[PDB]
Amino acid sequence: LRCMQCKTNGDCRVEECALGQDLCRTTIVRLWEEGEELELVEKSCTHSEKTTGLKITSLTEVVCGLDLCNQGCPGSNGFHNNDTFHFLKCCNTTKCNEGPILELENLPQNGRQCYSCKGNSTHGCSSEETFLIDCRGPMNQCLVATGYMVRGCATASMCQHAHHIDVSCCTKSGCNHPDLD
Amino acid sequence: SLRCMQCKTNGDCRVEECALGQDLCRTTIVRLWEEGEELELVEKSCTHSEKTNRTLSYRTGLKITSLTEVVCGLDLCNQGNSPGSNGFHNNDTFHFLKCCNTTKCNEGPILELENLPQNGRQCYSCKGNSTHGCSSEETFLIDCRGPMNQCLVATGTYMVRGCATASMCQHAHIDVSCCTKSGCNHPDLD
Ligand SMILES: *[C@@H]1O[C@H](CO)[C@@H](O)[C@H](O)[C@H]1NC(C)=O
Ligand SMILES: *[C@@H]1O[C@H](CO)[C@@H](O)[C@H](O)[C@H]1NC(C)=O
Ligand SMILES: *[C@@H]1O[C@H](CO)[C@@H](O)[C@H](O)[C@H]1NC(C)=O
Repeated sequence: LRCMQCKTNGDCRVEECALGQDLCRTTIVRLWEEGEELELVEKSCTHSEKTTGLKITSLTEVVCGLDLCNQGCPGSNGFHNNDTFHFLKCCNTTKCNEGPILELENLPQNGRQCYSCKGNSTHGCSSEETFLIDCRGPMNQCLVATGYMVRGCATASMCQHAHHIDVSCCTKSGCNHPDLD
Repeated sequence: SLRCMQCKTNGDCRVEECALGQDLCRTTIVRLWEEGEELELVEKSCTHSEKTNRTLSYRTGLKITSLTEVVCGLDLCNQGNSPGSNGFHNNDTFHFLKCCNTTKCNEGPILELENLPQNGRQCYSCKGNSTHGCSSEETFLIDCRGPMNQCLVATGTYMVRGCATASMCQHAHIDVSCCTKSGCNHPDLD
């Protein structure tokens, strides 16, 4: 028996089916969501045989203001600083949250304010380069991490272990002031 | 200031406060028709008419695709871990690599090993190591398929034999030797 074996962007063949493959199949998968319509059609040989993972998505964003400066589980946790933003979402595929992740500049701010800095203790996260920022979105705790030092806004999910490479979190505005670590 | 519907594919569909300089709302519909594929994307956003040519024009990259395939005949043996094209296809494993300039690109497919036709050449096959994996008890003759019509040997400071495309044979160097007539990569011919 010979069937059309054709994927989109795969090998499209006239195929001699294997012994025990007594059927030709054509399948049409259609998908409708907001601002997307997709139709795939595959053909192949098949046989009547009688007889769950997790998804992880991550956004990382860096902003800058100078000229041409951009050149070169079931839970979510993010950290968003004032220069860089990192969010990580993880779901069980049976019941998954496909809601999008918004970049830093689109998150509404939450009212929290935290100090922000990056780099080594003495330079980069001195209290000369450390400045207060408004937190945005779900990152409503103030975070310090050291292992080098980073400060910013964080979600509670990112504060709960706090282990090496250690993190400290606190729930009140300004609480990550540099000589309070 | 201006506010537009901002909607992406699989993304954040918002009502957006546009930037001061953004005087336009954009709606964009991209449609794609290929053999056995139809796609429609709709993205809405804020935009601005930027006048003449934007500074220091544009760029054009390279697209590179690689297929790697392993077969086995044993029971649940695929459990897990446990500007041109060149391929090598062995008897167990197949690796092909295609490279194109996006302006003139060959979107032709890469076919798995079992669907490529035999080309008539036959070469020896083994991988891994002299004592184990490329003994001449573990070295077998195989029919080559598709564009892989050369017999290849390679070794490094590990050894593999198989069928190879001329693209994979045109220089040595971790050393490679190729030959064009059947059986010529026999271990007693190195
Ligand atoms: C996902 O959730 C279902 C119940 O909702 C459970 O039976 C299944 O084992 C879960 N899978 C994973 C990978 O957590
Ligand atoms: C691609 O090829 C065209 C001519 O075929 C050439 O003008 C162009 O510069 C090439 N681009 C790259 C990135 O190689
Ligand atoms: C070949 O067998 C294993 C690798 O599969 C390795 O331990 C062994 O040392 C190799 N033989 C020689 C002579 O290196």
